[PDB]
Amino acid sequence: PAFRTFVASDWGLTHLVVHEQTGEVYVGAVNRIYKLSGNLTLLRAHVTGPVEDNEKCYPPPSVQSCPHGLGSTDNVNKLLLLDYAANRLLACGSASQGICQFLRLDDLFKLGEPHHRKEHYLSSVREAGSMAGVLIAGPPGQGQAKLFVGTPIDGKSEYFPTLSSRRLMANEEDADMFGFVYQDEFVSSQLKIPSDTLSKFPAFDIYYVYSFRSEQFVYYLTLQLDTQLAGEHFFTSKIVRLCVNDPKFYSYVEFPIGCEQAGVEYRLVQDAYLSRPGQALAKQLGLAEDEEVLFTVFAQGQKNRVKPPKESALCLFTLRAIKEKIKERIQSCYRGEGKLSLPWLLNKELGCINSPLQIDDDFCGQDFNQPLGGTVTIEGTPLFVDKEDGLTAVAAYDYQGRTVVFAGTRSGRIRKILVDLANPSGRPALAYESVVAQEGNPILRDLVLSPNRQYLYAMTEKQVTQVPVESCVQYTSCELCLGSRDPHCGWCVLHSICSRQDACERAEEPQRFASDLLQCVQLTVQPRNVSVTMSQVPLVLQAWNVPDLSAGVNCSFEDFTETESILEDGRIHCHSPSAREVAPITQGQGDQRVVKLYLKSKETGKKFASVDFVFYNCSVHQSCLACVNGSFPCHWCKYRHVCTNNAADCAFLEGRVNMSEDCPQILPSTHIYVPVGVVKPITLAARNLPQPQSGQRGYECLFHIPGSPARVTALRFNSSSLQCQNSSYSYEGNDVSDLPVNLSVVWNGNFVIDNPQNIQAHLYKCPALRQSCGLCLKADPRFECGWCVAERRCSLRHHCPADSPASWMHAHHGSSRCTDPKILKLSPETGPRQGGTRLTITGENLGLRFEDVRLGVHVGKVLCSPVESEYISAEQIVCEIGDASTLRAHDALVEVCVRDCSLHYRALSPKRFTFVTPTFYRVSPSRGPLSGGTWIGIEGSHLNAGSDVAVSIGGRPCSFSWRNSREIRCLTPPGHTPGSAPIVININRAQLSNPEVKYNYTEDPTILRIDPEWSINSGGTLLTVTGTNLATVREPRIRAKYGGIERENSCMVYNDTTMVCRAPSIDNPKRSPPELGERPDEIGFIMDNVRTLLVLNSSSFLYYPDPVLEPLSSPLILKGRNLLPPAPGNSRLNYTVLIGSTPCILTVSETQLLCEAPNKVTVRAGGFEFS
Ligand SMILES: *[C@@H]1O[C@H](CO)[C@@H](O[C@@H]2O[C@H](CO)[C@@H](O[C@@H]3O[C@H](CO[C@H]4O[C@H](CO)[C@@H](O)[C@H](O[C@H]5O[C@H](CO)[C@@H](O)[C@H](O)[C@@H]5O)[C@@H]4O)[C@@H](O)[C@H](O[C@H]4O[C@H](CO)[C@@H](O)[C@H](O)[C@@H]4O)[C@@H]3O)[C@H](O)[C@H]2NC(C)=O)[C@H](O)[C@H]1NC(C)=O
Ligand SMILES: *[C@H]1O[C@H](CO)[C@@H](O[C@@H]2O[C@H](CO)[C@@H](O[C@@H]3O[C@H](CO[C@H]4O[C@H](CO)[C@@H](O)[C@H](O[C@H]5O[C@H](CO)[C@@H](O)[C@H](O)[C@@H]5O)[C@@H]4O)[C@@H](O)[C@H](O[C@H]4O[C@H](CO)[C@@H](O)[C@H](O)[C@@H]4O)[C@@H]3O)[C@H](O)[C@H]2NC(C)=O)[C@H](O)[C@H]1NC(C)=O
Ligand SMILES: *[C@@H]1O[C@H](CO)[C@@H](O[C@@H]2O[C@H](CO)[C@@H](O[C@@H]3O[C@H](CO[C@H]4O[C@H](CO)[C@@H](O)[C@H](O)[C@@H]4O)[C@@H](O)[C@H](O[C@H]4O[C@H](CO)[C@@H](O)[C@H](O)[C@@H]4O)[C@@H]3O)[C@H](O)[C@H]2NC(C)=O)[C@H](O)[C@H]1NC(C)=O
Ligand SMILES: *[C@@H]1O[C@H](CO)[C@@H](O[C@@H]2O[C@H](CO)[C@@H](O[C@@H]3O[C@H](CO[C@H]4O[C@H](CO)[C@@H](O)[C@H](O[C@H]5O[C@H](CO)[C@@H](O)[C@H](O)[C@@H]5O)[C@@H]4O)[C@@H](O)[C@H](O)[C@@H]3O)[C@H](O)[C@H]2NC(C)=O)[C@H](O)[C@H]1NC(C)=O
Ligand SMILES: *[C@@H]1O[C@H](CO)[C@@H](O[C@@H]2O[C@H](CO)[C@@H](O[C@@H]3O[C@H](CO)[C@@H](O)[C@H](O[C@H]4O[C@H](CO)[C@@H](O)[C@H](O)[C@@H]4O)[C@@H]3O)[C@H](O)[C@H]2NC(C)=O)[C@H](O)[C@H]1NC(C)=O
Ligand SMILES: *[C@@H]1O[C@H](CO)[C@@H](O[C@@H]2O[C@H](CO)[C@@H](O[C@@H]3O[C@H](CO)[C@@H](O)[C@H](O[C@H]4O[C@H](CO)[C@@H](O)[C@H](O)[C@@H]4O)[C@@H]3O)[C@H](O)[C@H]2NC(C)=O)[C@H](O)[C@H]1NC(C)=O
Ligand SMILES: *[C@@H]1O[C@H](CO)[C@@H](O[C@@H]2O[C@H](CO)[C@@H](O[C@@H]3O[C@H](CO)[C@@H](O)[C@H](O)[C@@H]3O)[C@H](O)[C@H]2NC(C)=O)[C@H](O)[C@H]1NC(C)=O
Ligand SMILES: *[C@@H]1O[C@H](CO)[C@@H](O[C@@H]2O[C@H](CO)[C@@H](O)[C@H](O)[C@H]2NC(C)=O)[C@H](O)[C@H]1NC(C)=O
Ligand SMILES: *[C@@H]1O[C@H](CO)[C@@H](O)[C@H](O)[C@H]1NC(C)=O
Ligand SMILES: *[C@@H]1O[C@H](CO)[C@@H](O)[C@H](O)[C@H]1NC(C)=O
Repeated sequence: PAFRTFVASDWGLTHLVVHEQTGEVYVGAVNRIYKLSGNLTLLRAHVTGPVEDNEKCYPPPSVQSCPHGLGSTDNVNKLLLLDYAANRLLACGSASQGICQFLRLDDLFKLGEPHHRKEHYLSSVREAGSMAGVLIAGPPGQGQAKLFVGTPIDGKSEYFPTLSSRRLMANEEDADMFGFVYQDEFVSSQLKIPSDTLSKFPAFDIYYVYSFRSEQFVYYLTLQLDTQLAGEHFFTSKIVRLCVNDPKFYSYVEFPIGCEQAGVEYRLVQDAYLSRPGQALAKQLGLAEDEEVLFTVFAQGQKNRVKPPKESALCLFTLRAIKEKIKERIQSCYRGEGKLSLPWLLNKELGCINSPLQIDDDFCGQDFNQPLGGTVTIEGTPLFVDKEDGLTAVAAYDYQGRTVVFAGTRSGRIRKILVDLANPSGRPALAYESVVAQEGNPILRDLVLSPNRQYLYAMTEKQVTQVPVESCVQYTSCELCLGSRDPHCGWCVLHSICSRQDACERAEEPQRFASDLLQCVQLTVQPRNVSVTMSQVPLVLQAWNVPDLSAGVNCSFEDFTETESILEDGRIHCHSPSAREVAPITQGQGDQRVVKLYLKSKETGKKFASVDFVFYNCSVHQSCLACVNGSFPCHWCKYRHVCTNNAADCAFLEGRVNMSEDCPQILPSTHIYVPVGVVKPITLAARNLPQPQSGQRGYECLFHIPGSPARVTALRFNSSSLQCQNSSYSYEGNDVSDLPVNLSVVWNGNFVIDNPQNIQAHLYKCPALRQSCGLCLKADPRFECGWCVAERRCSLRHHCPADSPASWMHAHHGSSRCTDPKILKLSPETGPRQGGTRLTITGENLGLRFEDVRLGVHVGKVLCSPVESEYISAEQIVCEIGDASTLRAHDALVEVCVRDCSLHYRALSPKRFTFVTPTFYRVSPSRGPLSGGTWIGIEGSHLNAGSDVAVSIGGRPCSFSWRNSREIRCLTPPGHTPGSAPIVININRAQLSNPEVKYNYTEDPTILRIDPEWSINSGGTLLTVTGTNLATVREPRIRAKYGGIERENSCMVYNDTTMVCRAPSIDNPKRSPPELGERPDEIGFIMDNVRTLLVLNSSSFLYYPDPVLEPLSSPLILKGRNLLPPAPGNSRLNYTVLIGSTPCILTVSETQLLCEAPNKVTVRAGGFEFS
């Protein structure tokens, strides 16, 4: 569905109201007043707006000339009131000292607009909604129609009354309009602001928010100023009341109003709405039918009426309770107690006069003790509190007793609240939230339910929106319908839809309509699971919370089939579809198809109740495991090798599989080892292997080798063992020694027995991977594969001739020395004399255990201790070299003795290991900031030696980058205290020092001045920067943060104090700098780890928008915008206008460039160029 809507094409909207007969919607706006249909189509548009005028002018230009300058200004609709009696609309504007309009009801024809007399003027105030009031009428000939109206005054105390009682004549042209009900030279039916109270408190004013007629009175919810709370402005939200029949204005009352939530004050009215409570809230709030109630909205505190806080609270007042607070206060002043206490009205406090009277609710005020205030602030019952999104508006209504509340939000959202304090629940609960102007257009106070009370017109700054009170049809399921709780919604069982009682046909009958989730349609089928192969199966259906279906019912499995059913007891009996019908469904979905079996009612003809119904298919299972150990009742036939539901369809009795453990499967043994090109049998074990029956062949082993697949026939010895016959196998590659191969055991040609563990045959080759004795004895003792001296190759005893009783050698337990060790290459080629180096030797024919190579390794004379974990047997030794300080040699060859330094069992390295002692002499900055982060370049000799390197400045470690013969480059850590620091480099067990080469911690560079204090949006101009220690940073750069973007640019250092920098581009398509200029969010410099320089607090650097220049003996004149910026001091751009290469002498002006020419033209200023 879509929300019916009226969009405000050009201007903001201010007020909305609904005609109780028609449902036409009238809409007050700035410069416009619209008539709209119930579904928000435009019906008529009145122009009321842009008027040539001025607020300062009294009587507006129409009546008298004003010396103040006039301008086309907007006319804001301040007020809107339906006068049904005189078939019209009072449409009160502003911007003419507040003259009022009369528009005819059905066409908006201006009937009248009185503006001659002073009463025809209402207020200068140009603010929308700060005004309110009520229209009240009697029959024609009797006491005529009156308007009670409050407005702000703006300090124009003597021009306008804030509250007034005014006359509404039947002729709109009649001059008597908006005249006071009773005017006297002593007392008029109006209430003015006293001049003395405006002198004392400068801009006190009364803003009228909401207003309503009740029984015989007229109430107003108001906002006022600090008068006992010159200083600052703080507001107090109050209730006002008058008797309708009090021309003298003596009935005026004024009590402060608000409410508190866990010690948090809410004292600013944003809206209100008088309503009924209906049977529900009335009863447990203790009220009579026609007793009224007032829903309200307050913001937190007493601050900023112009822009209130998010924190907002919906409170409640029963009018009987406000009536009692007023009666209680009057029966109190008529006891003579205290003062009247009304600051803004009576500055000097007059006292309460005692008198004997019958104080009633009918009391309409008397001559003495006059207009009076209120001491005890009236507290309201809180209901719902929003903390992240401020309430703005409210309405409410009676629905079948339960009291529904509507609440606008700053976001453009409406809340639908059941108030349940008087209802059973713990506290009043939100039911639902809805969207109007999602982008964040706030909802306005004027929020009216339609006449039929089916919709709720919700107004924003920019759009009216028809939001339905009931729209239960968005609810798809009984479970969600009654789950939303918004009380209009019930499940109309047989129509399977969610809607109100009056909308569900026959709802009054038993079980036809559901209102509590427990009434939900609940359905079950006895034979939940039915096989594809079955047909017309009898099923029984149990359903609860369903009306009398003696009308008739059909079963529809989905929109595929439909079978007739008959009714007995509390059960429904229908049949499954035919095999002819069932399979059209199940085709494609294979294993099973869960299908939603519905009930189609004969009365409605709509599916309402559902169940999970399963269509299972046994035959499509193509293995025992899937068949039995699946999820369903399926039987496997060992012998036919087919899955089916029927026991009898099996071959015969003793071939039925019902249990998963009884399935034909191959069991594992310890791994199947198969050498290539060797005649071997492969015995297998298994379980429940079938005796092949009539017309059935025997067993075979099929090997799935990509190169060659072998078919070898086998013998089944019993139900538990197999064996493929003597054969040899191969694969073409010689690429991988150990190849695992999928094998399938077949019988009768194509029946493959199940292989759960997925047992494989490993085809291994006596080595196509190992041409070294050490590699063979390295591999599995299982393979039986071993090294054969004479051949110079490696194969089994089987494949190698015994010319000697010990000609074939196998690693017995690894106690097998292996001949002629050889070293290929070793890493680190160089090392420190001190030792500690990890030598990484890689050979081919080494020892097979660690404890023989340990003690064997030596570097010339120097004892080398080998490492266990890092040793890879007969391929690689990792060894730690000892102290070589005492060695005379500079370089020595590496030696391994396998176990004993025997003459055949020794290896010597092809090239030799070199000992050096690295030294360093210079550092390439010798200075750097205390924070660190400096790129250091240590120069020396032999710096690339050994394994590990660690550089320590002041004991603290340097972050290493890269190493060289001649250089070590690392990044400096933070220094503790500024000044000279030791540089310690340790390579393995060698720790080299130099006290002549030190590092000097500085002092951190500083930034003092940037000279020009500005640049343009694209940047690129020269900046003459000054500071200290600038030569100690090799690559400094400028940083600037504009908006959400951060950008950087380069610098060129000259002195320790001077630097030229190219200004950073801030080019943002989101924000452009103004003509006036703008500071960046951040500005600074990136200098290593000195982070205090990244953000400059004191900087006044400005960014102007991207010079503008216009193209095509007398001098050159070049015109354009943005040539000169509004910069502090003298400082301006050094412009140079050039011709091919020759610069000119020019005088620069704000719009023009005065170059001088003797008769390709380029203009330069910093990093800027244009032709
Ligand atoms: C429950 O589930 C079962 C199994 O999943 C469904 O039964 C299948 O029905 C469909 C028909 O729509 C079959 O698919 C078609 O197969 C034919 C050729 O089938 C041949 O190959 C089979 C596969 O090995 C083999 O089983 C067949 O032998 C059977 O039939 C004989 C005689 O009745 C019987 O004695 C045997 O015991 C077997 O039962 C047969 O040799 C093929 O023409 C189709 O392929 C074409 O279309 C596809 C898709 O467009 C396309 O990709 C191809 O290129 C080709 O053009 C098609 O695949 C399927 O074979 C049946 N399954 C089995 C095991 O037989 C069935 O939906 C459900 N059962 C019921 C009762 O509803
Ligand atoms: C290290 O190197 C840096 C930059 O490389 C040096 O900074 C500059 O030094 C030179 C001298 O070596 C100075 O140039 C001289 O300027 C004067 C006239 O100054 C006027 O013109 C300037 C250039 O347009 C302008 O910036 C000046 O504005 C400054 O002063 C105002 C007001 O006091 C101040 O508010 C600003 O902040 C500016 O700082 C000013 O209007 C000129 O007379 C010199 O000419 C002489 O020298 C040349 C060459 O030797 C010779 O040929 C002539 O005959 C003549 O005798 C010269 O052009 C420049 O002022 C320095 N820049 C700054 C920003 O101060 C820096 O001095 C070196 N540092 C160290 C520690 O050694
Ligand atoms: C289903 O059918 C399967 C397969 O047909 C049977 O499995 C066989 O079980 C028997 C036990 O009866 C196993 O027989 C044993 O074989 C050993 C032979 O290994 C040697 O083979 C060759 C040639 O002799 C040598 O070169 C090689 O070096 C091996 O050493 C014998 O050593 C065993 O004999 C020992 O046990 C018996 C009985 O206790 C004693 O009498 C002997 O003195 C001796 O101690 C033994 O005979 C045979 O390996 C299995 N077959 C296969 C093919 O592997 C199942 O028994 C049967 N299952 C059921 C439930 O009925
Ligand atoms: C497929 O659909 C069928 C619909 O028929 C579902 O079957 C029902 O499954 C549930 C459990 O999953 C059973 O509920 C249990 O009942 C137990 C008591 O069982 C006895 O009483 C049964 C009814 O009175 C009776 O059917 C049953 O006899 C069965 O066993 C006999 C011996 O094996 C066999 O010969 C008969 O044919 C028959 O099948 C017992 O005497 C109780 O102890 C449990 O706590 C539980 O409540 C239903 O009884 C099943 N209904 C039937 C008619 O058997 C089935 O769930 C669906 N399959 C899947 C996978 O979802
Ligand atoms: C102005 O607003 C009015 C209402 O304020 C509105 O006119 C109404 O439209 C509704 C439908 O939106 C109509 O209600 C129909 O009543 C007839 C019986 O006479 C039914 O046959 C209709 O049922 C149909 O629609 C159902 C729901 O979509 C279907 O389930 C069903 O199969 C039928 O097709 C329906 O209930 C109604 O005619 C008027 N209301 C009145 C009082 O006449 C309209 O949307 C707005 N018009 C304009 C010009 O802006
Ligand atoms: C509840 O269930 C009952 C019984 O299960 C079911 O009755 C069905 O009624 C339809 C008529 O609506 C029957 O279909 C007819 O059968 C004749 C042959 O005898 C066909 O030639 C007709 O089919 C034509 O029309 C179809 C629909 O327009 C087309 O799809 C088709 O191409 C043909 O032109 C005709 O429809 C049907 O035989 C019975 N069902 C059975 C199982 O016999 C009924 O739907 C349900 N009852 C109610 C009141 O809804
Ligand atoms: C040797 O056998 C192995 C294992 O049987 C084969 O590898 C894998 O085979 C399995 C079948 O069990 C495949 O798994 C499948 O996964 C999908 C997941 O979407 C699932 O839907 C299927 O039901 C099935 O279980 C798997 O794809 C396959 N592996 C690869 C990488 O394809 C292997 O194919 C055999 N080797 C050769 C050379 O054929
Ligand atoms: C066959 O069914 C068995 C028994 O139900 C399944 O056994 C599972 O085995 C794993 C071990 O791999 C256990 O951790 C699970 O707890 C077992 N599951 C259950 C439910 O008992 C097995 O998954 C099924 N196998 C196949 C191939 O379908
Ligand atoms: C072949 O297998 C048979 C039976 O297992 C056995 O007697 C014979 O030793 C095997 N022959 C060869 C050459 O391996
Ligand atoms: C270290 O640097 C500081 C600040 O630049 C300097 O004053 C001091 O002389 C330097 N120390 C040495 C030993 O040169």
